[PDB]
Amino acid sequence: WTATSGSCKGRCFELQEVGPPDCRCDNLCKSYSSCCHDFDELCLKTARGWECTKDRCGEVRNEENACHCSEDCLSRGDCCTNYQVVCKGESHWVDDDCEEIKVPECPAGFVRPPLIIFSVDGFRASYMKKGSKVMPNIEKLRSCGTHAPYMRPVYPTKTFPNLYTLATGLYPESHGIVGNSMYDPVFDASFHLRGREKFNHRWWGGQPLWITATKQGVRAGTFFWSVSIPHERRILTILQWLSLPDNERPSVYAFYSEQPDFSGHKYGPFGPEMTNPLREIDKTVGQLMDGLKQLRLHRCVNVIFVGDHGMEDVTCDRTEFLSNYLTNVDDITLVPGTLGRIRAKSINNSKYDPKTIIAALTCKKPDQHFKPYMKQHLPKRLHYANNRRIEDIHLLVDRRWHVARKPLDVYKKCFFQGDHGFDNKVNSMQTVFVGYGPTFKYRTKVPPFENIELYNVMCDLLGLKPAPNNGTHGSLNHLLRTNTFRPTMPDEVSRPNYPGIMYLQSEFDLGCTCDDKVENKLEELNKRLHTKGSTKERHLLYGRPAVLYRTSYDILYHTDFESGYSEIFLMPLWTSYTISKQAEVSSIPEHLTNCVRPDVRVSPGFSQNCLAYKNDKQMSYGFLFPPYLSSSPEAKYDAFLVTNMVPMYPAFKRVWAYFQRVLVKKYASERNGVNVISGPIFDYNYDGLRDTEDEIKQYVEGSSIPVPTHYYSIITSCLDFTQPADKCDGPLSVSSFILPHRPDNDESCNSSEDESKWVEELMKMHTARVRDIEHLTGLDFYRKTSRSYSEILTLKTYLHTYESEI
Ligand SMILES: *[C@@H]1O[C@H](CO)[C@@H](O[C@@H]2O[C@H](CO)[C@@H](O[C@@H]3O[C@H](CO[C@H]4O[C@H](CO)[C@@H](O)[C@H](O[C@H]5O[C@H](CO)[C@@H](O)[C@H](O)[C@@H]5O[C@H]5O[C@H](CO)[C@@H](O)[C@H](O)[C@@H]5O)[C@@H]4O)[C@@H](O)[C@H](O[C@H]4O[C@H](CO)[C@@H](O)[C@H](O)[C@@H]4O[C@H]4O[C@H](CO)[C@@H](O)[C@H](O)[C@@H]4O)[C@@H]3O)[C@H](O)[C@H]2NC(C)=O)[C@H](O)[C@H]1NC(C)=O
Ligand SMILES: O=C(OCc1ccc(OC(F)(F)F)cc1)N1C[C@@H]2CN(C(=O)[C@@H]3CCc4[nH]nnc4C3)C[C@H]2C1
Ligand SMILES: [Ca+2]
Ligand SMILES: [Cl-]
Ligand code: NA
Ligand code: NA
Ligand SMILES: [Zn+2]
Repeated sequence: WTATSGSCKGRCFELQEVGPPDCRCDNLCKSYSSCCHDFDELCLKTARGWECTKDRCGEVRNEENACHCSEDCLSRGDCCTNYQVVCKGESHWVDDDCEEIKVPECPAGFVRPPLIIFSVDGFRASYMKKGSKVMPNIEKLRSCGTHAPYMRPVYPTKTFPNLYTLATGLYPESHGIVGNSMYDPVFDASFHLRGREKFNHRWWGGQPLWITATKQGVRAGTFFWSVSIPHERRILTILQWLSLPDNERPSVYAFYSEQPDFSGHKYGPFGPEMTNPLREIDKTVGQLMDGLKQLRLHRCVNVIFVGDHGMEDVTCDRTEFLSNYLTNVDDITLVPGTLGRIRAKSINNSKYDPKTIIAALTCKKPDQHFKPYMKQHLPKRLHYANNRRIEDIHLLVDRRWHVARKPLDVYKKCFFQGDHGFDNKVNSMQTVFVGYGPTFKYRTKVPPFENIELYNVMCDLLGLKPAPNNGTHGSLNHLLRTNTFRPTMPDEVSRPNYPGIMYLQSEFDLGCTCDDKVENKLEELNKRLHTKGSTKERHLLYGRPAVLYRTSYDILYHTDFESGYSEIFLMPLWTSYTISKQAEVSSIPEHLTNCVRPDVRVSPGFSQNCLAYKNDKQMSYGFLFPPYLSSSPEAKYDAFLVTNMVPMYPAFKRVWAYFQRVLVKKYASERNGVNVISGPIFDYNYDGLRDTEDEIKQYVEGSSIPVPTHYYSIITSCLDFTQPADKCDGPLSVSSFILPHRPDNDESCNSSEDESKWVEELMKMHTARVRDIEHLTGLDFYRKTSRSYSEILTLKTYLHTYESEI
């Protein structure tokens, strides 16, 4: 109960919340039905509207008015935003030339430039260009400030997961808001867009910007705004707050608009009805900037204009129904729409089996517009598994489509023409970023980046130490005039061994065989040099990766490749090699088909053996450096060493062989040479982090050879492709992947066809950031370049999406 007998007089939009004194006056009391009786009268005044008029100029103060045009309004800080324009002959901010803001120009007593985050729901990246004619204030922020062509949201591309990612720098799986609708089995509680439960503190993990600020002595305005408070009032409140005394004034503020998302849902992303919402948003930005200009704060405040996600065309007729696939449809619960999450309707149902469900949903229709996954098999780049609120069974839905449980759910819930929530690499889901102010750069375009990076930057903008998060701090230094964060490269934890020839052939009883025993001082001194590392400068272009955890490993040198070989995991952690544009593909000779050779630098006890592979009817083996790309017939023997071998399912060998035999050479030709680092990944607990030895759930039968969950490759070349990969003077170009190591190709519906028809599509889906691979391997790449460390960090966060231009 709320005894709302108290008063909001002098308390409107109070920053500090109240419990004991019964009545509340903050922009959140509406959501609790706990506002003072006089809240509306005192705090939501509307009289005379939102703009000054010529006749209102100089008027006597009338406290009933929504905003003021009297002479005293400026010092009081409550003028209508157009006051100086209408009454004092000033120009609107949008009509002023832009001028570089080299330094904050703030009133006396401002300790730091304030930050205002202007966030817009459903603001698709392409609106910046397509709506540019009707959005002059936003176009000025964009062209005069720092802007990306687009910003990548997190999956799912829903409002709460994204806004809370912006606030925390965390993947949804870590912050816990993994959808707009959620069931937590530990609390036995449901989170819904509508209602009370979403306000419970237990849903919201990590440390959002406002708590980071408060704990470090920096005051914050409220982030959440009640839906019925009009945008003009939201603006005027922020402007009022900015006029508070030094000791009370917040340094960080948030505005939120329900538009253009609200209209996009009803009309689609480019419905003709979409022009007006874009116009209204721009008008709100104008009121803010005019308002700042009035307060002499328009060259003081840093302003971020940011979206949560974009918007796609989706209509009722484009719905797949699980009732068309399952006979058991009433035994499951589905979280429906632009993603699917399935669990058992009842945890008492012993007959429920996720395996039969997955099978019944796999490639059953010609043009199936969703694909089923166990969550740990979803593309690693989505970081969407490590939370008990994410159901084991997930459906990735094609863009433009919906999944539902049965037709009644869709016609007894066509209204909507737009939706969002799809895979975060989908172009229509891309959103916006503009930064404008003394701390951002002037007239600067930056490459697209992910929204997980912004928390760190907002901390930099406010002088805060960020809480631990999923951004890569420093990777956005190129957005900033000053306040850059300059990290040091992490220290290597394990130094490598450099073994020479220590074992005789006969010491190895591995059950391996090779027709290699066919016999010169010219080329024998030459091969010893290669084994000492004489070609290493060619195949290790960016220095060796640092191992950031305690382990035992060897560096192994060869003519065509170098590797860091793990004595603990009995395989390389990484294998590095350069393939030039002129390089040639050769076949595996007949006498070498099933050849595996003991490596005389590495003990039998730290080697794989062929007998385990023979015994394991499910498991076969592949090579990290591809024999097909050896530089000569003599060098090819190196690719058959037991230390270059890794466990592979025959189904995965089809993918891997096509990558190695076909695609590497294709990249080398397209990119003017490529450097490749490949290796295994072990993530059995699907937390996105390197497993320790005691977390491994599968070994090659009868052995201690651990089975990877994934294979990565990092493919680097010169950004200026007129320069060969191995002779590059400037910035680099990278694409990488994390392929799931699976015993079937059920993921690829076209897989009974030639690899040329399905493998590259699989790899595109499993595209990855170098940073994703770092977390997963405990390695740190690009240690020795001539490039700035921040530039390298940006490169490590790059994701090659394979979407056409936005
Ligand atoms: C993205 O960035 C984030 C942030 O950096 C990374 O997440 C971190 O990963 C760390 C490494 O795994 C993890 O560290 C653990 O912390 C445990 C204590 O955690 C609590 O306290 C912190 C600090 O305030 C808080 O942040 C946590 O909040 C989590 O949990 C609450 C629920 O209570 C959620 O509301 C919240 O959203 C968040 O959940 C997320 O993380 C947890 C895991 O912590 C997941 O379960 C959730 O699904 C969700 O993803 C907590 O309130 C601490 O107990 C751990 O220590 C164990 O393991 C170490 C290994 O070194 C071992 O030495 C210890 O002995 C201990 O083991 C003991 O417990 C085991 C399990 O109970 C048991 O099996 C053993 O036998 C032992 O008895 C560990 O140090 C850190 O918590 C999170 N932080 C966050 C915010 O998520 C993330 O890795 C990044 N992602 C990528 C891909 O890079
Ligand atoms: O005012 C706000 O957000 C400020 C902010 C800015 C930047 C942020 O990020 C950063 F901190 F980084 F700046 C975070 C928050 N919000 C965001 C909420 C999303 N929302 C909803 O989704 C409704 C839920 C109740 C409901 N019932 N039926 N339909 C709904 C939909 C209500 C909005 C009010
Ligand atoms: Ca792991
Ligand atoms: Cl959801
Ligand atoms: Na086998
Ligand atoms: Na298939
Ligand atoms: Zn929406």
